[PDB]
Amino acid sequence: MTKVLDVLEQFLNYHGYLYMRLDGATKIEDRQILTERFNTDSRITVFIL
DNA sequence: TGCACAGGATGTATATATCTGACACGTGCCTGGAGACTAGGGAGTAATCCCCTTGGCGGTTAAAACGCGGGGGACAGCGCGTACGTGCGTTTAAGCGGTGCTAGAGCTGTCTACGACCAATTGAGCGGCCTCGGCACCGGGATTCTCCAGGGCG
Repeated sequence: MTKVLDVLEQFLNYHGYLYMRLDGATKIEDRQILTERFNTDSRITVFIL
């Protein structure tokens, strides 16, 4: 359920990590970019889907 | 001579007998009130089936919702003048009293077409079905149609 996603964002934001969320509420243009951004070497530890 | 008075000669509200109009009461013939027989139309039930819901997750889209620029159109202010508002005298014609009529309005027998009421047939009209040619939606392309920037012109 999507109601866990916002709570998980408030948690990951509480502990201060670098994350990116991908779900049905995003657009098509921000999808592939958030993908390649995670695949390439970066500081993002967790990727929410 | 100038003056007050006693009585007639006219008004005038005042009180009395008199003329319509409308409320009030006493009838009798077309109405209602009521009694009995028929019966089909209304109250009641047994499936039924059939479309209409129950509850809520997500993903995504098209429609709803908000936000700012400003352009033009609503809108306040104000002067003008002629178009009705207001006030006179002069006229044509309706109101109304009264009249001689009639021709059409209005209540009543005859019968006779002629439509109300009831069996027998059916065929034209209604439930069921399954197709295809007209219809729905959109590309291609030409056509028009409005928006904006000089500039030749004030």
